[PDB]
Formats: sequence, C-alpha cells, structure tokens
Amino acid sequence: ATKSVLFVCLGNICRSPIAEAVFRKLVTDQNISENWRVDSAATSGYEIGNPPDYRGQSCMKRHGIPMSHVARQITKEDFATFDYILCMDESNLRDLNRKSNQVKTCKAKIELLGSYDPQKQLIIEDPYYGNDSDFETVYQQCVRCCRAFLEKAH
Repeated sequence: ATKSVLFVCLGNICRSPIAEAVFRKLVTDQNISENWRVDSAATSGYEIGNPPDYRGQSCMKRHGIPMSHVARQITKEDFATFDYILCMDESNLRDLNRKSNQVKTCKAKIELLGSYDPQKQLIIEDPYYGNDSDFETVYQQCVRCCRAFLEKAH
C-alpha cells in the first residue's frame, strides 16, 4: 500500500518545499521512498511555476539536502488522492478546510504539520519576512515533525 503526504503553505516556495524535501530525505534514507508519494503545494496562485525561496535553498544546501520543486497550487484532486495534507499555520488550515468542503471525495486527513512536534510547537511560522535564522528554525521544526509523522500518523 503506497502512502502519500502533501505539504502545504500559502505560496509553496518557503515552508512546504522544505518540509517536502526533508520528508523525501527521511524516507529515502530508510529505503522506503518507493513506498511514499511525496509532494507540496500552495493554497494560492501567487508563486506558480517558481522555484523555492533562494534563502530556503541556501539553508537546505548547508544541510546537504537537495531541494528541487516547481511551485504549484493545490487542486480538487489532491483531496481525493493524498492520505495526508499537512500545513504550516492556521490560515493554511482554514483555507484547506474551505477547499475540502467543495469536493466530493476527501480522503486526506488535513492537519498542521506542527501537531506532530514532540516539542509542541503547533505553528511553523512564515520565515519570509525574517532572516537565515528564521529559515533554520523552520528546517529544525520540519525535521522534528516529519520524523514524528513518519513514525506514527494521527
């Protein structure tokens, strides 16, 4: 049974592509990437076609993680095909819940990625108006949450 997770933010250039690349590293290094469909997407259309924020890329390169992604907006189909849709903050969640109610088939469990944090940091804050340290915090949160989600899904 092939499992799937979709990481979601507003733009799909900062937080979600990081979480996605973090997770694809986890499963790849445990020999199970073949068992996982992994992706990320945006609630809005602002960044469509764009690569990840360069600051996020630089952060990912310091941790030696390849991050290669073209921003895309979430579709009605994503709700039917993904087992899990994990977002970053409360407005993401509100948006996703909104879209999920326009759809016939919602297989996806929609949750904050942070609800998996062992350290109870619910929200993964947007680093967009911040600095490198803010990107680093996001990365560390993703590692914690992804590692926990991979072990045991709600």
